Amino acid sequence: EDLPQFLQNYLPNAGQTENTIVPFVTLTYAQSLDARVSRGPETKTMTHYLRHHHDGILVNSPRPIIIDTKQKWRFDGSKMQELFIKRQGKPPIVVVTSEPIIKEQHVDYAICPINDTTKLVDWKKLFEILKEEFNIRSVMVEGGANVINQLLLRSDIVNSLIITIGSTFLGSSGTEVSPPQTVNLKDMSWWKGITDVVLCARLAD
Amino acid sequence: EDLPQFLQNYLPNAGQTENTIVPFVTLTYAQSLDARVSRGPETKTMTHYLRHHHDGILVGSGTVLADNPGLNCKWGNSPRPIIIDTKQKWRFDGSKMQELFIKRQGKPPIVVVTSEPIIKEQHVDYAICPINDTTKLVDWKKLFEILKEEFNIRSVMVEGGANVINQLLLRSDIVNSLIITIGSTFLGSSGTEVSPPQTVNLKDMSWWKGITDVVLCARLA
Repeated sequence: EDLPQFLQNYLPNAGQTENTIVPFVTLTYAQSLDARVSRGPETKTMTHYLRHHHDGILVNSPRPIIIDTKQKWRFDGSKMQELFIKRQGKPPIVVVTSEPIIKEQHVDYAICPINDTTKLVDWKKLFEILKEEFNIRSVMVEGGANVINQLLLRSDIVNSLIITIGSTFLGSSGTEVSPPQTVNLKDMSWWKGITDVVLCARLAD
Repeated sequence: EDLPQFLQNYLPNAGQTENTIVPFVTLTYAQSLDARVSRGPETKTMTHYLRHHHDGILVGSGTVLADNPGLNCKWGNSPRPIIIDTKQKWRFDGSKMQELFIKRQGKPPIVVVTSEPIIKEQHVDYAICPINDTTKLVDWKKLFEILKEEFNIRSVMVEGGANVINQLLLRSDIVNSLIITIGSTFLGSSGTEVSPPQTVNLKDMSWWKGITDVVLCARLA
Protein backbone atom coordinates (compact mmCIF):
# COMPACT_ATOMS: atom_id res chain seq x y z
CA GLU A 1 0.00 0.00 0.00
CA ASP A 2 1.96 2.95 1.41
CA LEU A 3 3.62 0.09 3.25
CA PRO A 4 6.57 -0.25 0.81
CA GLN A 5 7.62 3.38 1.41
CA PHE A 6 7.17 2.76 5.14
CA LEU A 7 9.39 -0.35 5.22
CA GLN A 8 12.09 0.97 2.86
CA ASN A 9 14.51 2.39 5.46
CA TYR A 10 14.42 -0.80 7.50
CA LEU A 11 15.05 -3.22 4.63
CA PRO A 12 18.47 -4.85 4.26
CA ASN A 13 20.88 -2.21 2.97
CA ALA A 14 23.52 -3.60 0.62
CA GLY A 15 26.34 -1.20 1.40
CA GLN A 16 26.23 -1.64 5.17
CA THR A 17 27.02 -5.31 5.67
CA GLU A 18 29.24 -5.51 2.58
CA ASN A 19 32.86 -6.01 3.60
CA THR A 20 31.68 -7.41 6.91
CA ILE A 21 31.27 -11.08 7.76
CA VAL A 22 27.85 -10.66 9.38
CA PRO A 23 24.60 -10.57 7.46
CA PHE A 24 21.86 -8.00 7.91
CA VAL A 25 19.49 -9.36 10.58
CA THR A 26 15.81 -8.43 10.77
CA LEU A 27 13.75 -9.54 13.73
CA THR A 28 10.07 -9.74 12.90
CA TYR A 29 6.84 -11.10 14.31
CA ALA A 30 3.10 -10.62 14.73
CA GLN A 31 1.59 -10.28 18.18
CA SER A 32 -1.70 -9.51 19.87
CA LEU A 33 -2.29 -6.55 22.19
CA ASP A 34 -1.18 -8.73 25.07
CA ALA A 35 2.17 -9.53 23.36
CA ARG A 36 1.24 -13.07 22.43
CA VAL A 37 2.34 -14.86 19.26
CA SER A 38 0.17 -17.94 19.79
CA ARG A 39 -2.55 -19.11 22.19
CA GLY A 40 -3.28 -21.59 24.98
CA PRO A 41 -4.89 -9.81 7.16
CA GLU A 42 -3.52 -7.57 6.22
CA THR A 43 -0.10 -9.04 7.00
CA LYS A 44 0.30 -11.54 4.17
CA THR A 45 1.38 -8.87 1.69
CA MET A 46 3.93 -7.38 4.09
CA THR A 47 5.44 -10.68 5.22
CA HIS A 48 5.82 -11.90 1.65
CA TYR A 49 7.20 -8.51 0.67
CA LEU A 50 9.74 -8.73 3.52
CA ARG A 51 10.69 -12.33 2.76
CA HIS A 52 11.63 -11.60 -0.81
CA HIS A 53 14.00 -8.90 0.41
CA HIS A 54 15.98 -11.41 2.48
CA ASP A 55 18.28 -14.27 1.47
CA GLY A 56 17.33 -16.50 4.39
CA ILE A 57 14.42 -16.88 6.79
CA LEU A 58 14.99 -18.32 10.26
CA VAL A 59 11.89 -20.01 11.70
CA ASN A 60 13.88 -14.31 -5.27
CA SER A 61 12.40 -16.68 -2.67
CA PRO A 62 14.38 -16.81 0.62
CA ARG A 63 16.07 -19.94 1.93
CA PRO A 64 14.56 -21.62 5.02
CA ILE A 65 16.89 -21.85 8.01
CA ILE A 66 15.92 -24.26 10.78
CA ILE A 67 17.48 -24.62 14.19
CA ASP A 68 17.53 -28.31 15.07
CA THR A 69 20.22 -28.69 17.71
CA LYS A 70 18.52 -31.76 19.17
CA GLN A 71 18.39 -33.25 15.66
CA LYS A 72 14.82 -34.51 15.25
CA TRP A 73 13.46 -32.53 12.30
CA ARG A 74 13.24 -34.07 8.83
CA PHE A 75 13.13 -32.64 5.30
CA ASP A 76 11.41 -35.62 3.67
CA GLY A 77 7.68 -35.31 4.27
CA SER A 78 7.55 -31.60 4.99
CA LYS A 79 5.48 -28.78 3.52
CA MET A 80 8.91 -27.36 2.66
CA GLN A 81 9.90 -30.60 0.89
CA GLU A 82 6.79 -30.49 -1.29
CA LEU A 83 7.18 -26.78 -2.04
CA PHE A 84 10.73 -27.54 -3.15
CA ILE A 85 9.51 -30.28 -5.51
CA LYS A 86 7.10 -28.00 -7.41
CA ARG A 87 9.72 -25.37 -8.35
CA GLN A 88 8.63 -22.68 -5.85
CA GLY A 89 10.58 -22.99 -2.61
CA LYS A 90 14.22 -23.57 -1.69
CA PRO A 91 15.60 -26.48 0.38
CA PRO A 92 16.63 -25.72 4.00
CA ILE A 93 19.79 -24.89 5.81
CA VAL A 94 19.65 -26.90 9.02
CA VAL A 95 21.53 -25.56 12.03
CA VAL A 96 23.17 -28.23 14.18
CA THR A 97 25.81 -28.52 16.89
CA SER A 98 27.50 -31.61 15.49
CA GLU A 99 27.76 -33.42 12.16
CA PRO A 100 24.69 -35.68 11.77
CA ILE A 101 25.39 -39.34 11.06
CA ILE A 102 22.48 -39.46 8.59
CA LYS A 103 21.91 -36.56 6.17
CA GLU A 104 19.11 -35.83 3.69
CA GLN A 105 19.33 -34.85 0.03
CA HIS A 106 19.28 -31.11 -0.80
CA VAL A 107 19.70 -30.21 2.88
CA ASP A 108 22.65 -28.09 4.00
CA TYR A 109 24.02 -28.52 7.51
CA ALA A 110 25.55 -25.63 9.45
CA ILE A 111 27.57 -26.89 12.38
CA CYS A 112 27.45 -24.16 14.99
CA PRO A 113 29.28 -24.83 18.25
CA ILE A 114 27.07 -24.13 21.26
CA ASN A 115 28.29 -21.04 23.15
CA ASP A 116 30.80 -21.72 25.93
CA THR A 117 29.00 -19.53 28.49
CA THR A 118 25.28 -19.14 27.75
CA LYS A 119 25.08 -22.88 26.96
CA LEU A 120 22.76 -21.78 24.13
CA VAL A 121 23.83 -21.42 20.51
CA ASP A 122 26.33 -18.70 19.63
CA TRP A 123 24.08 -16.35 17.63
CA LYS A 124 26.95 -14.17 16.41
CA LYS A 125 28.90 -17.21 15.16
CA LEU A 126 25.83 -18.77 13.56
CA PHE A 127 25.05 -15.64 11.55
CA GLU A 128 28.66 -15.44 10.35
CA ILE A 129 28.49 -19.09 9.30
CA LEU A 130 25.29 -18.46 7.34
CA LYS A 131 26.90 -15.53 5.58
CA GLU A 132 30.39 -16.91 4.91
CA GLU A 133 29.60 -20.62 4.33
CA PHE A 134 26.17 -20.29 2.70
CA ASN A 135 26.02 -16.87 0.96
CA ILE A 136 23.16 -15.74 3.15
CA ARG A 137 23.64 -11.96 3.00
CA SER A 138 20.48 -11.11 4.96
CA VAL A 139 18.30 -12.99 7.39
CA MET A 140 14.76 -12.46 8.60
CA VAL A 141 14.09 -14.20 11.89
CA GLU A 142 10.38 -14.83 12.29
CA GLY A 143 10.08 -16.82 15.47
CA GLY A 144 10.18 -19.28 18.14
CA ALA A 145 9.26 -16.80 20.88
CA ASN A 146 12.38 -18.08 22.64
CA VAL A 147 14.56 -17.13 19.67
CA ILE A 148 12.90 -13.68 19.60
CA ASN A 149 13.31 -13.29 23.37
CA GLN A 150 17.06 -13.91 23.11
CA LEU A 151 17.71 -11.76 20.06
CA LEU A 152 15.82 -8.76 21.52
CA LEU A 153 18.86 -8.56 23.79
CA ARG A 154 21.32 -8.53 20.88
CA SER A 155 21.70 -4.93 19.68
CA ASP A 156 25.06 -5.93 18.26
CA ILE A 157 23.44 -8.50 15.93
CA VAL A 158 19.97 -7.25 15.08
CA ASN A 159 19.66 -4.53 12.48
CA SER A 160 15.89 -3.95 12.14
CA LEU A 161 12.89 -4.85 14.30
CA ILE A 162 9.50 -5.09 12.60
CA ILE A 163 6.50 -5.81 14.79
CA THR A 164 2.86 -6.07 13.76
CA ILE A 165 0.33 -5.61 16.55
CA GLY A 166 -3.22 -6.81 15.99
CA SER A 167 -6.28 -5.36 17.73
CA THR A 168 -7.12 -8.47 19.76
CA PHE A 169 -6.25 -10.18 23.04
CA LEU A 170 -5.09 -13.80 22.81
CA GLY A 171 -5.20 -14.49 26.54
CA SER A 172 -2.67 -15.07 29.28
CA SER A 173 -2.09 -18.77 28.52
CA GLY A 174 -0.70 -17.90 25.08
CA THR A 175 3.04 -17.86 24.36
CA GLU A 176 4.42 -14.40 25.04
CA VAL A 177 7.25 -12.41 23.56
CA SER A 178 9.04 -10.48 26.28
CA PRO A 179 12.81 -10.16 26.89
CA PRO A 180 14.17 -11.10 30.37
CA GLN A 181 15.20 -7.48 30.85
CA THR A 182 14.19 -4.06 29.57
CA VAL A 183 15.02 -3.32 25.96
CA ASN A 184 15.16 0.22 24.58
CA LEU A 185 14.49 1.12 20.98
CA LYS A 186 15.60 3.85 18.63
CA ASP A 187 14.81 5.13 15.15
CA MET A 188 11.19 4.03 15.58
CA SER A 189 8.45 4.51 13.01
CA TRP A 190 4.79 3.49 13.17
CA TRP A 191 2.39 2.59 10.39
CA LYS A 192 -1.32 2.19 10.98
CA GLY A 193 -3.77 -0.01 9.13
CA ILE A 194 -7.46 -0.74 9.56
CA THR A 195 -7.21 -3.14 12.49
CA ASP A 196 -3.44 -3.42 12.84
CA VAL A 197 -0.39 -1.26 13.45
CA VAL A 198 3.24 -1.96 12.49
CA LEU A 199 6.31 -0.75 14.36
CA CYS A 200 9.62 -0.45 12.54
CA ALA A 201 12.63 0.23 14.78
CA ARG A 202 16.20 -0.48 15.82
CA LEU A 203 17.65 -1.80 19.06
CA ALA A 204 19.39 0.83 21.22
CA ASP A 205 23.11 0.28 22.02
CA GLU B 1 -3.70 18.41 17.16
CA ASP B 2 -5.89 15.53 16.04
CA LEU B 3 -6.13 13.72 19.40
CA PRO B 4 -9.47 15.30 20.53
CA GLN B 5 -11.40 14.26 17.38
CA PHE B 6 -9.72 10.88 17.49
CA LEU B 7 -11.10 10.23 20.98
CA GLN B 8 -14.39 12.03 20.46
CA ASN B 9 -16.63 9.05 19.66
CA TYR B 10 -15.22 7.12 22.64
CA LEU B 11 -15.88 9.70 25.40
CA PRO B 12 -18.88 9.59 27.79
CA ASN B 13 -20.88 12.36 26.07
CA ALA B 14 -20.69 11.03 22.60
CA GLY B 15 -22.77 8.34 24.31
CA GLN B 16 -25.82 10.37 23.21
CA THR B 17 -29.13 10.60 24.97
CA GLU B 18 -30.33 7.67 27.10
CA ASN B 19 -30.36 7.79 30.90
CA THR B 20 -28.83 4.61 32.35
CA ILE B 21 -28.39 2.87 35.70
CA VAL B 22 -24.77 2.03 34.95
CA PRO B 23 -22.24 4.82 34.65
CA PHE B 24 -20.25 5.14 31.48
CA VAL B 25 -17.02 3.21 31.97
CA THR B 26 -13.77 3.73 30.13
CA LEU B 27 -10.97 1.23 30.60
CA THR B 28 -7.66 2.95 29.92
CA TYR B 29 -4.00 2.09 30.38
CA ALA B 30 -0.49 2.59 29.04
CA GLN B 31 1.71 -0.39 28.20
CA SER B 32 5.03 -1.45 26.71
CA LEU B 33 5.32 -3.58 23.55
CA ASP B 34 5.44 -6.63 25.83
CA ALA B 35 2.11 -5.61 27.35
CA ARG B 36 3.65 -4.54 30.65
CA VAL B 37 2.29 -1.67 32.74
CA SER B 38 4.91 -1.65 35.52
CA ARG B 39 8.71 -1.90 35.53
CA GLY B 40 10.50 -5.24 35.94
CA PRO B 41 5.02 13.18 26.97
CA GLU B 42 2.10 13.10 24.51
CA THR B 43 0.26 10.30 26.26
CA LYS B 44 0.45 11.88 29.68
CA THR B 45 -1.44 14.88 28.33
CA MET B 46 -3.99 12.57 26.75
CA THR B 47 -4.56 10.88 30.10
CA HIS B 48 -5.33 14.24 31.64
CA TYR B 49 -7.68 15.22 28.80
CA LEU B 50 -9.45 11.90 29.46
CA ARG B 51 -9.65 12.59 33.22
CA HIS B 52 -11.25 15.93 32.41
CA HIS B 53 -14.20 14.08 30.80
CA HIS B 54 -15.08 11.67 33.64
CA ASP B 55 -16.74 12.19 37.01
CA GLY B 56 -14.54 9.53 38.58
CA ILE B 57 -11.10 7.92 38.22
CA LEU B 58 -10.77 4.36 39.55
CA VAL B 59 -7.63 2.56 40.69
CA GLY B 60 -7.06 -0.61 42.75
CA SER B 61 -5.17 -0.17 45.99
CA GLY B 62 -1.63 -1.35 45.40
CA THR B 63 -1.22 1.03 42.49
CA VAL B 64 -2.10 3.76 45.00
CA LEU B 65 0.20 2.11 47.50
CA ALA B 66 3.04 1.81 44.95
CA ASP B 67 3.10 5.10 43.10
CA ASN B 68 1.63 7.80 45.37
CA PRO B 69 -0.52 9.31 42.63
CA GLY B 70 -2.36 12.61 42.46
CA LEU B 71 -5.10 11.20 40.24
CA ASN B 72 -6.27 14.77 39.62
CA CYS B 73 -6.76 16.58 36.28
CA LYS B 74 -4.84 19.18 34.30
CA TRP B 75 -6.22 20.59 31.01
CA GLY B 76 -5.51 18.48 27.94
CA ASN B 77 -13.58 20.19 37.48
CA SER B 78 -11.25 17.32 38.38
CA PRO B 79 -12.58 13.80 38.70
CA ARG B 80 -13.20 12.21 42.04
CA PRO B 81 -10.59 9.53 42.98
CA ILE B 82 -12.10 6.07 43.59
CA ILE B 83 -9.77 3.58 45.32
CA ILE B 84 -10.56 -0.14 45.57
CA ASP B 85 -9.39 -1.12 49.06
CA THR B 86 -11.09 -4.35 50.13
CA LYS B 87 -8.33 -4.93 52.70
CA GLN B 88 -8.82 -1.41 54.13
CA LYS B 89 -5.09 -0.83 54.21
CA TRP B 90 -4.86 2.42 52.20
CA ARG B 91 -4.70 5.66 54.19
CA PHE B 92 -5.86 9.09 52.94
CA ASP B 93 -4.18 10.91 55.82
CA GLY B 94 -0.67 11.82 54.65
CA SER B 95 -1.16 10.93 50.98
CA LYS B 96 -0.49 13.11 47.94
CA MET B 97 -4.20 12.97 47.26
CA GLN B 98 -4.76 14.58 50.66
CA GLU B 99 -2.12 17.20 49.87
CA LEU B 100 -3.98 18.12 46.66
CA PHE B 101 -7.31 18.12 48.53
CA ILE B 102 -6.09 20.62 51.11
CA LYS B 103 -4.66 22.90 48.40
CA ARG B 104 -8.06 22.82 46.66
CA GLN B 105 -6.40 21.20 43.64
CA GLY B 106 -8.06 17.79 43.98
CA LYS B 107 -11.13 16.02 45.33
CA PRO B 108 -11.37 13.75 48.39
CA PRO B 109 -11.60 10.02 47.49
CA ILE B 110 -14.36 7.46 47.45
CA VAL B 111 -13.02 4.26 48.99
CA VAL B 112 -14.57 0.97 47.91
CA VAL B 113 -14.74 -1.69 50.63
CA THR B 114 -16.49 -5.07 50.87
CA SER B 115 -17.46 -4.89 54.54
CA GLU B 116 -18.14 -2.15 57.11
CA PRO B 117 -15.36 0.47 57.01
CA ILE B 118 -13.33 -0.10 60.18
CA ILE B 119 -11.54 3.24 60.45
CA LYS B 120 -13.37 5.94 58.52
CA GLU B 121 -11.22 8.98 57.68
CA GLN B 122 -12.45 12.57 57.64
CA HIS B 123 -13.77 13.72 54.23
CA VAL B 124 -13.58 10.22 52.78
CA ASP B 125 -16.73 8.55 51.38
CA TYR B 126 -17.01 4.77 51.63
CA ALA B 127 -18.82 2.52 49.20
CA ILE B 128 -19.75 -0.86 50.57
CA CYS B 129 -20.03 -3.20 47.61
CA PRO B 130 -21.25 -6.83 47.84
CA ILE B 131 -18.88 -9.65 46.97
CA ASN B 132 -19.75 -11.74 43.93
CA ASP B 133 -20.61 -15.22 45.25
CA THR B 134 -18.94 -16.88 42.24
CA THR B 135 -15.67 -14.97 41.95
CA LYS B 136 -15.17 -14.18 45.67
CA LEU B 137 -13.98 -10.78 44.34
CA VAL B 138 -15.88 -7.50 44.26
CA ASP B 139 -19.06 -7.48 42.14
CA TRP B 140 -18.07 -5.02 39.39
CA LYS B 141 -21.59 -4.44 38.06
CA LYS B 142 -23.02 -3.67 41.51
CA LEU B 143 -20.05 -1.47 42.37
CA PHE B 144 -20.50 0.75 39.29
CA GLU B 145 -24.27 0.97 39.94
CA ILE B 146 -23.57 2.05 43.52
CA LEU B 147 -21.04 4.64 42.38
CA LYS B 148 -23.71 6.11 40.16
CA GLU B 149 -26.74 5.74 42.44
CA GLU B 150 -25.13 6.65 45.75
CA PHE B 151 -22.22 8.91 44.77
CA ASN B 152 -23.52 10.61 41.62
CA ILE B 153 -20.62 9.34 39.49
CA ARG B 154 -22.02 9.39 35.92
CA SER B 155 -18.82 8.22 34.25
CA VAL B 156 -15.65 6.54 35.41
CA MET B 157 -12.22 6.09 33.96
CA VAL B 158 -10.45 3.00 35.27
CA GLU B 159 -6.71 3.35 34.92
CA GLY B 160 -5.08 1.02 37.27
CA GLY B 161 -4.48 -2.38 38.60
CA ALA B 162 -3.33 -4.83 35.96
CA ASN B 163 -5.50 -7.04 38.13
CA VAL B 164 -8.42 -4.67 37.69
CA ILE B 165 -7.83 -4.33 33.91
CA ASN B 166 -7.52 -8.12 33.55
CA GLN B 167 -11.01 -8.60 35.03
CA LEU B 168 -12.83 -5.75 33.29
CA LEU B 169 -11.45 -6.77 29.88
CA LEU B 170 -13.90 -9.69 30.19
CA ARG B 171 -16.91 -7.52 30.94
CA SER B 172 -18.52 -6.37 27.70
CA ASP B 173 -21.64 -5.64 29.77
CA ILE B 174 -19.74 -3.02 31.77
CA VAL B 175 -17.01 -1.42 29.67
CA ASN B 176 -18.09 1.23 27.16
CA SER B 177 -14.67 2.20 25.78
CA LEU B 178 -11.21 0.67 25.74
CA ILE B 179 -8.34 3.12 25.26
CA ILE B 180 -4.81 1.78 25.25
CA THR B 181 -1.48 3.48 24.71
CA ILE B 182 1.45 1.37 23.52
CA GLY B 183 4.98 2.71 23.94
CA SER B 184 7.91 1.67 21.74
CA THR B 185 9.86 -0.04 24.50
CA PHE B 186 10.14 -3.43 26.25
CA LEU B 187 9.81 -3.42 30.03
CA GLY B 188 10.92 -7.02 30.34
CA SER B 189 9.13 -10.15 31.48
CA SER B 190 9.54 -9.35 35.20
CA GLY B 191 7.19 -6.41 34.82
CA THR B 192 3.48 -6.78 35.57
CA GLU B 193 1.47 -7.60 32.46
CA VAL B 194 -2.02 -6.91 31.18
CA SER B 195 -3.51 -9.99 29.56
CA PRO B 196 -6.98 -11.31 30.31
CA PRO B 197 -7.34 -15.02 31.25
CA GLN B 198 -9.32 -15.74 28.09
CA THR B 199 -9.30 -14.36 24.57
CA VAL B 200 -11.08 -11.04 24.15
CA ASN B 201 -12.35 -9.78 20.82
CA LEU B 202 -12.66 -6.08 20.09
CA LYS B 203 -14.83 -4.03 17.73
CA ASP B 204 -15.03 -0.48 16.40
CA MET B 205 -11.27 -0.11 16.55
CA SER B 206 -9.49 3.08 15.55
CA TRP B 207 -5.73 3.65 15.80
CA TRP B 208 -3.81 6.89 16.37
CA LYS B 209 -0.09 7.26 15.88
CA GLY B 210 2.45 9.56 17.39
CA ILE B 211 6.19 9.62 17.03
CA THR B 212 7.05 7.06 19.71
CA ASP B 213 3.62 5.77 20.68
CA VAL B 214 0.37 4.56 19.21
CA VAL B 215 -3.09 4.63 20.83
CA LEU B 216 -5.95 2.21 20.25
CA CYS B 217 -9.58 3.15 20.82
CA ALA B 218 -11.99 0.26 20.73
CA ARG B 219 -15.02 -1.39 22.24
CA LEU B 220 -15.49 -4.86 23.69
CA ALA B 221 -17.01 -7.44 21.34
